[PDB]
Amino acid sequence: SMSRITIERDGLTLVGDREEPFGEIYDMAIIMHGFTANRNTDLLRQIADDLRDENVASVRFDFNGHGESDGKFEDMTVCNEIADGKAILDYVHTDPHVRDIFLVGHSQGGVVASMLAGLYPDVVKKVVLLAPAAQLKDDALRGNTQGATYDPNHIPDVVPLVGNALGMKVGGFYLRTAQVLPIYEVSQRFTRPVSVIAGTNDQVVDPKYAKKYDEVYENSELHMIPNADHRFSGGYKDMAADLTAQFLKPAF
Amino acid sequence: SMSRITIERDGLTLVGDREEPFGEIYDMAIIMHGFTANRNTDLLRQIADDLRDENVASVRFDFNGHGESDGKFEDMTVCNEIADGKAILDYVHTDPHVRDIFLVGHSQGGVVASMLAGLYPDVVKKVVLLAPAAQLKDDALRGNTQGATYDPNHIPDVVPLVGNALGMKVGGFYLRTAQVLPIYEVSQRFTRPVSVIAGTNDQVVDPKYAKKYDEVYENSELHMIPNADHRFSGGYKDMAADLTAQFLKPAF
Repeated sequence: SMSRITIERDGLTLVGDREEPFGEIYDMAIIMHGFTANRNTDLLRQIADDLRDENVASVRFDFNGHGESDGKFEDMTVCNEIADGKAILDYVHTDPHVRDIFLVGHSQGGVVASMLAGLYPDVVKKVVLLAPAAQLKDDALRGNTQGATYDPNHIPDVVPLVGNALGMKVGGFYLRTAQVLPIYEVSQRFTRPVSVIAGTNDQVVDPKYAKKYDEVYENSELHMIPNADHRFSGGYKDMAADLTAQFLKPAF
Repeated sequence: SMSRITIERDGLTLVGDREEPFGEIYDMAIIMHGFTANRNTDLLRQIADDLRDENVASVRFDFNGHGESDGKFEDMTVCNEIADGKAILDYVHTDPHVRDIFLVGHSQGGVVASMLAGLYPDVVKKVVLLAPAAQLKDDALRGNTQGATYDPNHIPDVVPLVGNALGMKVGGFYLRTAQVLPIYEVSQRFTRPVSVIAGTNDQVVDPKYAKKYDEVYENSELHMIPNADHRFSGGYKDMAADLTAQFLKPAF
């Protein structure tokens, strides 16, 4: 809670945590979580700790409709998470302590990070995508979003989620905008270094989406972690976080 | 002020006016204004009055960052005006007085209306676009937005506007998202009737953009008003409003 910070976007308060190394000037990563997740998952905290140990600061915010941030979950879209992203980027870019700016996204947060970097290719220095969930578009086009089914041509107002997200309702506007989201076209505009990290045992997002990111990016590396799952659980967390810190290390 | 209504979108209050014919059930048009304009221009009020006289209700809201609505102008994007649009559409679609739903947009409001209808092609019944400002994308790609110039590959935080909008600052995120906005691709998804209205003497938006809307739409009509300007000023206001009311008339 010592690390707690907040910013505003359109009248919504976004709640985050700021982690800094010793010393008053540093590079800064913006770390983005996924669909129904929050800013304090094990993986995101591990990334932040590994970055700090590397003299790289970080902020991680709950997207609107998630965690401690304002907004109903059903009012969240990928587009207004990109807007949340833009507000965080403004906060970081105008911060007097910062040198370079990195984007790190897991799952749907990797889509937000990749599109945001495509819109700010002259400002963001590097990107790390961890199992970025570009499948969310094909999922919405098919009428199946993480097990919840619906007619993709008569999308209801809200769609009840199933499984772990039982009780939660995704907005129809989330699904309608997902169907037409130009994920790779916008993301492609980022020509600076990208590292794409994905588990060979990812059952939630087909690793072909991570492969396609690596194909369209001019300057990228692909890291397939054998046997890792979508969440990078257990021992895989350390592997994914290590690769993330590797890519963003200051090179002293 | 008797007609005054408000709704919320993401913590922002949007202020509008609701105009109803006699009788408790009616079709309902959502009327959208343009860049730096507001909900009460002569043309938009004329459209609303002509619709009312036709037994068609209407709402017209100030977009975020405009008129009496919340938000700084520099925080406005076309994407969060589409989100404003979605919130208005929810308010109309759940209103117990409403039969069918129409979208009417002038200038940038025609872009918001066309993209919103492309995202709700099963809900919106008809669309009227008045000089829709699809040029805003090419303008941002060229680095010239209504006379204000900037490097389109190093877009600053905000760009001061010139001329009538002197004192106002458009956000860099407005310009960055404008550059990649899939205007015609999303709008094309609407296969229901569209009427595209444009003045042959339009100096702000090249009428080739209105022609392209008519080409890509499956079910459209194009009305070129000889000598009319972009605002549909003076005697042209009545002509544009008449054509709008024509297209949306109930056919009794």
